Amino acid sequence: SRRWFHPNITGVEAENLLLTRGVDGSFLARPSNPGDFTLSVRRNGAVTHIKIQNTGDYYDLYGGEKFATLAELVQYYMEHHGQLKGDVIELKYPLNCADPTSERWFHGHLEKLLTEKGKHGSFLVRESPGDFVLSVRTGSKVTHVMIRCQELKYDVGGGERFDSLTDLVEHYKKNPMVETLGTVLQLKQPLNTTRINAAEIESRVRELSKLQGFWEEFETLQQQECKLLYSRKEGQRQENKNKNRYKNILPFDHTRVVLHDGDPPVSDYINANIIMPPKKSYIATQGCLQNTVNDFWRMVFQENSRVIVMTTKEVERGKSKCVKYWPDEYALKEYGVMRVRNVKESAAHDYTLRELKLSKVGQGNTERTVWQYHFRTWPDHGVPSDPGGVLDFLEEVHHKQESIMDAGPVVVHCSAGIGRTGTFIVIDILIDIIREKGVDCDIDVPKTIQMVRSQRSGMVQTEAQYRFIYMAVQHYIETL
Ligand SMILES: COc1cccc(-c2nnc3n(Cc4ccc(C(=O)N5CCC[C@H]5C(=O)O)cc4Cl)c(=O)c4ccccc4n23)c1O
Ligand SMILES: CC1(N)CCN(c2cnc(-c3cccc(Cl)c3Cl)c(N)n2)CC1
Repeated sequence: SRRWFHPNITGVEAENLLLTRGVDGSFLARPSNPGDFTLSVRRNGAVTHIKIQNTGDYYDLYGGEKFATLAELVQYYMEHHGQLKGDVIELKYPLNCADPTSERWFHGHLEKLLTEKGKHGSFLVRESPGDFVLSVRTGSKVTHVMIRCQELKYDVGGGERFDSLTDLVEHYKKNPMVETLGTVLQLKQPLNTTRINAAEIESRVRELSKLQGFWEEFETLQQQECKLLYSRKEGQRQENKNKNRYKNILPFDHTRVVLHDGDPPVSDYINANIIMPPKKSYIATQGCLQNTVNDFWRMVFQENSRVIVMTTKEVERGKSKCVKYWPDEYALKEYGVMRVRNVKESAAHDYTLRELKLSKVGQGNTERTVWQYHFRTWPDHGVPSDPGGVLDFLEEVHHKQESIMDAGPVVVHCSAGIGRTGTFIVIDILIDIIREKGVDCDIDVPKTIQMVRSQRSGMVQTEAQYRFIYMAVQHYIETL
């Protein structure tokens, strides 16, 4: 559960929530300078507020570490005590939020939708005078159950009195209401309201821009990240620790790229994950470290990748984001058992293309061209103000990949390999559907993102990137 995240509270409400309803060790997280977050913790009868910043690459906690998601941050600190501080700050008791705004089924002020979009077990909750309504589709019919709100507690007319709509919903999901004549009011899935027909994107973007709808949709997607805390054990191994750019941003074990090139102790690790929507696939990875450049080339060779997308400069804000893992133009280099030649560099307005020749030392017949698309103009913080640049680049990447018979996954990297990497990958997935199925196709932005996030932690980091994905898809349809 992610109940410790309160979307509509202020620092004062946070202080009062913790002081009157919490104990020492009680905590919550909340949004802010908008785009920022706060971890409010009770310690020795007083409330401490800790800043969490995210400009697009990772959640950066003051006096703490860098994380892929707020759920991974909270999971880590509740499990590993002494890491948050010079005195230590302990996260013991999540202070639960009763607000249903970030719930998939909660539709505030609202049968047409349930009849059109719904199926057996599709449900929603809307607001009635201070009471609520639970609308369910079964089959086929729609049944409305009234939700009474009496003294801050919710009930369906009898039985238990719930402290939140979430507790009521979860209860009647486990224990369904049965009608006298035998209809089981099964709450299988929330009604889908995010799937749109691609030709109607401008209309959805206009509605999401109204007071903003993008924030509510994004925060509801963020609330589902608690279902994605998959094991990341391999990345934690002692021998793998210095192979991670950020110690707490790790690849899921179930999708990590396993290296079999093996020099005969622990030669099978890279901080990278296969992303499936081979030739139609991606490898999402971090910017190389000096000690992972050989592993990077071993991955590229093994997976038969012919295209690399780099979405960072080597250096941003005087900080190294990715080592230069490729030779200078016309130069030849050996990176362990792999040999790379940089044949030619071509400079475009937003990017540089490097034509590389990769082969294994001692084996001539293993040579293949690897095209490196280096996007150089993405801002240091936030996202581009216009997506034309990104789209033109992605179009070029897509055509290069399409032209190469049996090419492996497209390798995509930035610094941590989750924010800009996730953004470019999601735009590419969505645009690919519009290529195949045409403008009369269905697209579901948060569905696509949730699917990518189950393959690598925190793919698509911010609300600014979320909105950029909608703008990029809108611009692609408008230029069709
Ligand atoms: C079914 O799901 C799962 C099944 C099995 C494993 C996991 C699992 N995978 N990763 C994590 N993490 C992240 C993490 C863990 C350790 C370190 C770390 O470097 N080490 C090693 C030396 C000291 C320690 C330390 O820094 O204190 C860094 C990170 Cl980021 C957690 O926090 C975590 C917390 C509660 C439960 C599982 C966790 N879990 C799992 O999710
Ligand atoms: C008004 C409201 N409270 C805010 C918007 N809203 C929704 C609904 N569903 C998703 C969704 C879709 C597919 C996968 C995943 Cl994981 C998610 Cl969470 C979403 N992001 N927002 C509807 C309710």
